Amino acid sequence: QDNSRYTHFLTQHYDAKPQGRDDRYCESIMRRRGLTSPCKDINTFIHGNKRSIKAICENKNGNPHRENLRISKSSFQVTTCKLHGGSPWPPCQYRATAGFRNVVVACENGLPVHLDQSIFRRP
Amino acid sequence: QDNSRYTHFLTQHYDAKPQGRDDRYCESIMRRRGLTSPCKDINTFIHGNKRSIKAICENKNGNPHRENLRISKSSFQVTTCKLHGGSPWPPCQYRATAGFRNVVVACENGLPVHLDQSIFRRP
Repeated sequence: QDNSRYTHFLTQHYDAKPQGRDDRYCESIMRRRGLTSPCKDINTFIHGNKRSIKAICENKNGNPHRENLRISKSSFQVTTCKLHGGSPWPPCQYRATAGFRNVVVACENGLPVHLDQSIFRRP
Repeated sequence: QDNSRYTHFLTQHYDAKPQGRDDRYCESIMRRRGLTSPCKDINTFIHGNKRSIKAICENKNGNPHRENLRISKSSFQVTTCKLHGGSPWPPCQYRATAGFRNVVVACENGLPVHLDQSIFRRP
């Protein structure tokens, strides 16, 4: 158990320096990150440095948000990959949306351990 | 003409220190700001200091965004008032949504002169 929740976050939600944040980017990193296991219908990767993600947990770069979450004060480059086919089983075709926005995470012992995906469900 | 576009922005989109950002807040400031003229279906007020809004235009607190817009790097407390009745004519009942997010504006001669409202149309 111990700490393994943060490195799950970093594996599902952090990509430090991506190159083109396109449909093909979504498809290779979703498959490189295990998230095609069944096909995750939507998932967002945060870019930039870990230091800035991790500080959302402190009042340096964090604000309290709803019940038990935190929302960042600074904005992050983000890429949301969306399933675009109706079936959960491979092949997993993903559509990409690059964005720049602040992020809502959950913190545990001063470490991000959950990303709230609802703010990236844009209609 | 001269500068009058920025003070239109500040009049429709800036409220420095609001108290409760509730349904009744939306209704009195929409009516206090002339925006009930016919009832504007949706409008967002930014809070905090003017200095920080105005710097979105520089690369200090700004990033280039889409064709001709800028998006802020820092987040702002925001309150969106939404028309909730189907008629454009008074009485104008508004529903409020408080938020914390970065903002997309248009700049003219280093002054914000347009707020893009589409990012506040959340489904």
